[PDB]
Amino acid sequence: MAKAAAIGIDLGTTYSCVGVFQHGKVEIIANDQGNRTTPSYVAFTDTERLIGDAAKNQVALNPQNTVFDAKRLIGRKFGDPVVQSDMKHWPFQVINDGDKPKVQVSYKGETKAFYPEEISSMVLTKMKEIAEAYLGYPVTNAVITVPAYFNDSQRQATKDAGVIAGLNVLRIINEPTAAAIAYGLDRTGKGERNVLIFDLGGGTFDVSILTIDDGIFEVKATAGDTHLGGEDFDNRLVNHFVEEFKRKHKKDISQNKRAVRRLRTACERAKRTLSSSTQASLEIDSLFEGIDFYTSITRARFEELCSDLFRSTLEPVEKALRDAKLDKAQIHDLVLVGGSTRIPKVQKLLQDFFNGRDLNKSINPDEAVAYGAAVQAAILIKSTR
Ligand SMILES: Nc1ncnc2c1nc(Cl)n2[C@@H]1O[C@H](CO)[C@@H](O)[C@H]1O
Repeated sequence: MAKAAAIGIDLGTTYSCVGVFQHGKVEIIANDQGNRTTPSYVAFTDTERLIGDAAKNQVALNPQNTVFDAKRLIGRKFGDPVVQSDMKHWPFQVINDGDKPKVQVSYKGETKAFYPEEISSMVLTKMKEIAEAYLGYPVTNAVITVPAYFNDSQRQATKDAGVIAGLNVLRIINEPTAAAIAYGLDRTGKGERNVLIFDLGGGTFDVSILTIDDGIFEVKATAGDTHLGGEDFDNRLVNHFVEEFKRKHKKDISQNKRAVRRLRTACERAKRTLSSSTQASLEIDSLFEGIDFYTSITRARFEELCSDLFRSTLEPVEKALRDAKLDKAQIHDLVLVGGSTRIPKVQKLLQDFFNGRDLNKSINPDEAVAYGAAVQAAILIKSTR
């Protein structure tokens, strides 16, 4: 029943996803708001603790007590130059508890501090409760994914997050391995297979090169930009619309925090529309000083605004190929991971770099990692019996 059931969790920097393999198919489980992915946000308020969508929706009104990016802190020391650099950009407080970072917040009127693994365990508890509500019984066995470059301390702290959440962690697997499992790239019989995973998320970009030799996976190279993602494209749309508002009304909205956030969420939505339409419309009632902002943007203008950012994704691909000591023609499969890989210009640039090659993209790229983890979780729980 429950002891023979296992879930696959994609614990992401910005979004998390949960899948289950049953009756020969993977089901990506929708949350109570109908969404197949849940924001990796935890809000601490005057009355409650919010997790996910409800936490992301109140981030504007409560920025000091809304924690996100815990995956950037997990398994790291306070003194780490990565932690020190990132701290300068977060609205929540990060403190030092014996060379270990803790996030300090106000909760139910009291000052409380949390380890990154306690924050990630609250996100994991939510994913577990989403699967339980879908299945009708508690599920405790789980496969949790991590980036391929995570060291032993980061993998251990992720496993500890799973323990705190009440999960029996069957295995911690690399995100590119879960993606290659989703496409069945480990069931191609004999002979070594070279796979490139192109992972463009909300706040991070990762390129991974894997060799699959008779079922066994081997990471040959990892490259990327930890500070490049979908949110940088939204910001380029934001800057354009602020300059367009200035040309039409002779008014600068940039300093008005409410006007910029409403513009930012509308730009995120418009960006997603531009993936399947050649134009998107913004309809913001009373954006600034009672002025409605009713405009449109073509896909051509959006591609111009983000041109330099899209082209920059090809340097880590070249870097990963040189590190792996492989030429383009030696790569058997190209796999797309992350919601931003849906952008037609991103697919066009990657396909042209690989000489007109076909891309593996039939599985929702924001769900491919949870899909593969759910498959691995089923295989692992069966062998356990
Ligand atoms: N259809 C889409 N076209 C463009 N960007 C998309 C799309 N879907 C998502 Cl999600 N994203 C972005 O992916 C990230 C999450 O994986 C977010 O930045 C989201 O906007």
